[PDB]
Amino acid sequence: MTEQEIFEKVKAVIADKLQVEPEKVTLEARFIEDLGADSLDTVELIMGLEDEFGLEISDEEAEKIRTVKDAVEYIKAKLG
Repeated sequence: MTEQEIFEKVKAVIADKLQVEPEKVTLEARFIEDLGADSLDTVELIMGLEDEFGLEISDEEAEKIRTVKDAVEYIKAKLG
């Protein structure tokens, strides 16, 4: 997958799980400060990424993904 295609899929997952318009899910957006994610949203977002990409993100790694960019970069690195 290209980084662009990963971004598009990540954006879709975030829009769904955090209930925000796709337009607000920019590359630098912070899940908490910019998208208002609460505790339930945080776990739903991680699981959403795991379901969409078929990967496993450890609780440790998850705690480190703060922005859309962090998610995209993490996924692109894992997938190849």
